[PDB]
Amino acid sequence: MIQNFRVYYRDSRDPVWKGPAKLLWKGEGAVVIQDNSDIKVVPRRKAKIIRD
Amino acid sequence: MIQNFRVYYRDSRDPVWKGPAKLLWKGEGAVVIQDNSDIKVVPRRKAKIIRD
Repeated sequence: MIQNFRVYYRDSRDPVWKGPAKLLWKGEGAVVIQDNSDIKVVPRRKAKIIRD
Repeated sequence: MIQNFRVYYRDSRDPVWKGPAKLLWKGEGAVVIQDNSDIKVVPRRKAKIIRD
């Protein structure tokens, strides 16, 4: 049950972090999120779980 | 709460279906699954929800 949680992540075109995203799937060292209208997979090592 | 469900999917190298997979995320016309030890996203139009 994920309440209001946000996630930041780095892109492959730039080691800088990217805007916040929505946390959907959560299990091993991987987290599925959604920034625009497209869901993608991001290694947990390149994502950070922030609270809202 | 996904009980025991399997999913088949076509690869981009061949329009033929691929072995069964595990159903994890389920929402819009997209379904996250896991065949080997790697989770990926597959359009619902290229996946089929089978029961186990």
